[PDB]
Amino acid sequence: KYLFPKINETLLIDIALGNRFNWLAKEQDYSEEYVIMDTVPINMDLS
Amino acid sequence: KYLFPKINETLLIDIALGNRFNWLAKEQDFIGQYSEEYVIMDTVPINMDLS
Repeated sequence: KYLFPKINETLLIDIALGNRFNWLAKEQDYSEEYVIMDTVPINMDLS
Repeated sequence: KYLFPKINETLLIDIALGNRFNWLAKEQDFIGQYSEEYVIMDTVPINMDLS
């Protein structure tokens, strides 16, 4: 009835976690970009 | 606030203790139950009177 209670193991259950998107990893150091509007060809009415 | 109290060691201090009389330790063989000893009383002489 007089001993201190003897602890013996802690563990820290731990797992890492993921992304499922890390093949989009683009590094760098407003930003914009652009595209061309279509120009369909034409009837050569040479008159 | 959520961990068990870890103790690290215990000691058990203990020292053996003597008797200071072990040169008196005579040894029997554990047979019989009575021992006995006896001396003779002293008896001084007398003057011898021939009457």
